[PDB]
Amino acid sequence: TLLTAPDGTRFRDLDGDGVMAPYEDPRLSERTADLVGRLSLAEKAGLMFQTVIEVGADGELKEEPGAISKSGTTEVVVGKAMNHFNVHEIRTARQAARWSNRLQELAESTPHGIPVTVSTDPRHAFVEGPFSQWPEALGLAALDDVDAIRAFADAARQEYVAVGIRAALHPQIDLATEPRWGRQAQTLGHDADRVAEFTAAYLQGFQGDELGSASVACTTKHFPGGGPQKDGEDAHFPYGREQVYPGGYHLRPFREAIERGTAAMMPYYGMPEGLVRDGEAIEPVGFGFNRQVITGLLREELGYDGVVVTDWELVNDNHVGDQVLPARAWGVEELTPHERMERIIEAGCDQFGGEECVDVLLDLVASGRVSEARIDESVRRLLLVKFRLGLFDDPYVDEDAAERIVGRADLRELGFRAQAASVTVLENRERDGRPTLPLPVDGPRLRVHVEGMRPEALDGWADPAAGPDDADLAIVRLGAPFEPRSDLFLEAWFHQGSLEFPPGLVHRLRRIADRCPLVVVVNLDRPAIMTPLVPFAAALAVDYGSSDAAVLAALTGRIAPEGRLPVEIPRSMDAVRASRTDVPSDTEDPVYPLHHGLRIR
Repeated sequence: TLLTAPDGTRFRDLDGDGVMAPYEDPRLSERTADLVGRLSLAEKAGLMFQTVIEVGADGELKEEPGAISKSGTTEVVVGKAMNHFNVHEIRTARQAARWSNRLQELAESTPHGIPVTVSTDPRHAFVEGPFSQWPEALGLAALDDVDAIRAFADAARQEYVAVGIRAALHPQIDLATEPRWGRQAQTLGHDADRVAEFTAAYLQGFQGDELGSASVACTTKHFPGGGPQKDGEDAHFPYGREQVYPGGYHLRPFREAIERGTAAMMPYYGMPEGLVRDGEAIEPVGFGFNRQVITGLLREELGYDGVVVTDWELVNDNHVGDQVLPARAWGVEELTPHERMERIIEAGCDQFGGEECVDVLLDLVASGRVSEARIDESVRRLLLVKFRLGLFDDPYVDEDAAERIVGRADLRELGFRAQAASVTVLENRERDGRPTLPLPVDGPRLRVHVEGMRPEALDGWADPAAGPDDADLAIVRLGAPFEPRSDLFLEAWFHQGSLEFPPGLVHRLRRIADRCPLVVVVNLDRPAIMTPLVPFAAALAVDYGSSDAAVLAALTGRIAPEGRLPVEIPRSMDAVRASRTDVPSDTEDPVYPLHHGLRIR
């Protein structure tokens, strides 16, 4: 629909007039102002919803309910005037870019062809496609290198933009002050100052200093800080709704994100319990419904005028599977969807995440509950980002370029080096004068008993042992322990509760160590109580979501492990329960303190 105007301009014709209205004019900055004037009420409402969308298996628009999404794409894009979606499973780069182009063409069919903003959750961590593979964010914190964060952000920005992903549901700049929290791995530790520095590098790396045609707009989360979860239980669950502040910091990275112009901001599900800020009691309700936090603090006190999108599904219950996913309507559970949605608008948010109930919003306007003037305030913010990203002018991508950019060998090597070098060594006992690590790359052909790691990963370097008895050493990878739960939906997908290893698992490792030197590598999605392992492991290390090969690269010193603990490892669960969930690494006598890491040679 690229046309040549009577005055000479080349412009995208989005309403089809054959003429170039101002909002369709690329010369202009003010084209939001012009487009707000032309949009129907249903178009304004469509803008204030963002939900999951699925890529068709062969690059086609999914027109049927999927694993997660429930409406057809034409339904949401055309029938509901929606144009913000969080994309899920991507198989190939070509697939994603072709589907993106198809999606953007469909979006032209709307009365004013508002382009689609496709966002995504973090999708580069090896422990969860075609993207470069990295450790989890906590691994970058273990490297404690501002340049590695610049490098990640630019790498991921190149890969996102190649397939038409122009929004990030991140950085996640919550602080991991509560060790039982099952979302620590996606943080950058708990040092508010350090995290704030990473935040500037992250937003600059993804957004630039000004949003443009190669930018990714960031949705910084989870405002005002999701880390201090009461008893470590997470606000995804109706038993984990509360955040508590017994130590009276978490806001500080978000002030940086505001100073840096993060294009959007996501309040957490969390409900603050017993919080007083400057002598003023804070309403005990989910931050998305909390006018004090969104309007008083974020809008007025901090001066933030970017987009505010709720966390996912605050308004309606669901029924995926055959039991009930509850709306995360924490502290307002007794409100109906209409009343929830109204309360979110009143709190000062602009967009409902994980919802597509545009008719509910049109209801409120027709009921007189919400003014079109109020809607215009949010429509203005949402439209701005689309215009500043360049999406009104060129939302299309190159399929062939996409196949070459995404997972490019140099980005894969960056990410693989991050995986290996973020490995953090905790104990490294000395065999006969030689430390256990690095393991011999030369030396003898070793027989290695492996558990938790693929034996195929030894290929070329060592022979798999049938067991500890015929092994020169054992390499055991373990996840951090947790309380296995499955009473509610998603519980099986979270790692919550106690950080202690089962005693029979500890004994089995001890039986291994009685026969051969034992190297334990723990995937530190949470700070496992390492203490019972310390008396018999020949070496103790942690990774933050590293492949078997990257772990082996670190353990042999091929890529030296440079990680230092970005959170402490508590000595016992007793020490955890005695600590304050909002205070960083404040357990007493941690078995490995904050910043601990050993160099190997």
